[PDB]
Amino acid sequence: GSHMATLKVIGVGGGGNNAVNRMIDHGMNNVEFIAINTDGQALNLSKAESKIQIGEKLTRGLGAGANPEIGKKAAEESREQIEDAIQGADMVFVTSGMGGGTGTGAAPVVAKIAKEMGALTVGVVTRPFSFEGRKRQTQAAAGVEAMKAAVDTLIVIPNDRLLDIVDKSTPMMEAFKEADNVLRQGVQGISDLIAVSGEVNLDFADVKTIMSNQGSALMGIGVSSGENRAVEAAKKAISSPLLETSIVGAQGVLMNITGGESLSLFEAQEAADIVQDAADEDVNMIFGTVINPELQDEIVVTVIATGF
Ligand SMILES: Nc1nc2c(ncn2[C@@H]2O[C@H](COP(=O)(O)OP(=O)(O)O)[C@@H](O)[C@H]2O)c(=O)[nH]1
Ligand SMILES: [Ca+2]
Repeated sequence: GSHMATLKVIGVGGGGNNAVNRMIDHGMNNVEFIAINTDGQALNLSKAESKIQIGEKLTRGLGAGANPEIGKKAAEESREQIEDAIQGADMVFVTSGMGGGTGTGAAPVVAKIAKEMGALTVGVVTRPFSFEGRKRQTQAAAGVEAMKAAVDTLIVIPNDRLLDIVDKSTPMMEAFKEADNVLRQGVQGISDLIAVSGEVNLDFADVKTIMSNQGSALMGIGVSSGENRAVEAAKKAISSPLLETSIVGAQGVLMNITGGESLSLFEAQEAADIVQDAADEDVNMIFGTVINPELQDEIVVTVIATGF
């Protein structure tokens, strides 16, 4: 009697659906993708197997014209279709760009529906670039607050952080792929945790304990080899330049270390200590270990931090 958790990733609005499209291209297994949009033109280009056009009577098939009230009403008008799409989910990631009309207004409705169905509900959203102006930022902030009230856990990516990782020539689409990686690697990290029985095993119940009704979250993965690999991988897992919520102040952590047969007890301690020292709190750790004999010198550290 084993459990196989059903994970769904739901893009809401333009940015959320483009993140979904790029995740589908990258390849993702045992995850169902759902695309939700008012904009029928964009929805027709989605690569997701489940598409939900919301608000057609309201927008005549256009987007929401930057009006979050239209996104919200569109989603409410389509509650039954959204429910049907979520059915069966054990975990739902709702991804959306805040500041426009559809994501800002509809993404919190989608998240609330998922949570009401008992699914562990994680939001992964962007805040707009400052160059998009104060009004867009203020609308986005109201969306972020509505998301907080509707999810178990929330990861916010301020788009301005992308300006910290580009040079003057980095293509915009390349920068967007870096933001996509936050979602994709968090999903993959949970998927991998569920699929393998670890030598010290963590499972979906541990994910639920760390993430259910917690507020802000960090989800990261680090990979390193050679000398100091465990410390370096742990540092990478907790240190993304793109996150509003850093590791500092976390009081709950799920941490998994995967390595080959050379994985040492000492380096597992070193990695665990990096995470708790950076948190600078009494951290309640759920610690796991997977020995993958295919691996030679690589170590992979996965962190989920909550409790801020
Ligand atoms: N990082 C990232 N941000 C995006 C992307 N598309 C849109 N955005 C951001 O998301 C916000 C809302 O845009 P959009 O999702 O198209 O609006 P909506 O469809 O009305 O929800 C914009 O103001 C941008 O800050 C994307 O592909 N990547
Ligand atoms: Ca497992």
